[PDB]
Amino acid sequence: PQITLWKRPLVTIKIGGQLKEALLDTGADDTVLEEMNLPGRWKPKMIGGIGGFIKVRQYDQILIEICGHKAIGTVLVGPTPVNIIGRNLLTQIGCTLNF
Amino acid sequence: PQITLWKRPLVTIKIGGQLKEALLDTGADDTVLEEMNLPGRWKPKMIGGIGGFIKVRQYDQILIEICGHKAIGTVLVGPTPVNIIGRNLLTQIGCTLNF
Ligand SMILES: CC[C@H](C)CN(C[C@@H](O)[C@H](Cc1ccccc1)NC(=O)O[C@H]1CO[C@H]2OCC[C@H]21)S(=O)(=O)c1ccc(CO)cc1
Repeated sequence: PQITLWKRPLVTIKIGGQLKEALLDTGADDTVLEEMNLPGRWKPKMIGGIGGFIKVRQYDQILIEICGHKAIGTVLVGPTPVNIIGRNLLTQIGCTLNF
Repeated sequence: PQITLWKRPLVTIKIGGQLKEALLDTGADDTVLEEMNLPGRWKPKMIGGIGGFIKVRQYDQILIEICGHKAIGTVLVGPTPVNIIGRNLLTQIGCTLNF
């Protein structure tokens, strides 16, 4: 589909057997999701933006479905105020910017 | 143009007569640029990101050209980690997400 930007580009995602709302975010290198108790191993990471850094848990090869489009890649989990779909997964669903 | 997302969507902007590089950021409501001198009046504002809140100077009705497309809108100036073009201007240049 085509998503205009009058409002936040929020879409439904499915990860770890849960449905959530997330931003399609061309400004994020990687995907960051609200705190959730995912199984498996993880590595600590710190990511920075406006206001400073937050601590997140990096999970690899996580399956995510975005608007019925399947993807698999790195997912960072931590105290983010919003679920953020980053370019690492946006490329996998064929998402582009157009103007 | 059509911009794929395997690299950061960085473009050249013109603001205040000066060329800069900025990130097309669909996850940003607002446009936030690194510290710089801009003509005209401004007002102190706050904006929150993934890591907390920062103080910014809000410039309204500023002329800014983004990848050859003209916009006139609000530009916030402050200690953002990178220049980001937010939805307030992405809408003006007719930018959409497509997959
Ligand atoms: C360094 C370039 C951007 C600032 C990066 N951000 C993505 C950005 O889209 C965030 C994503 C975002 C969106 C809402 C709340 C917190 C973060 N939006 C944002 O900060 O926008 C601000 C400016 O407009 C306002 O609208 C939203 C907040 C204001 S981010 O959230 O901080 C970020 C995301 C992912 C990683 C790991 O790669 C690192 C940083």
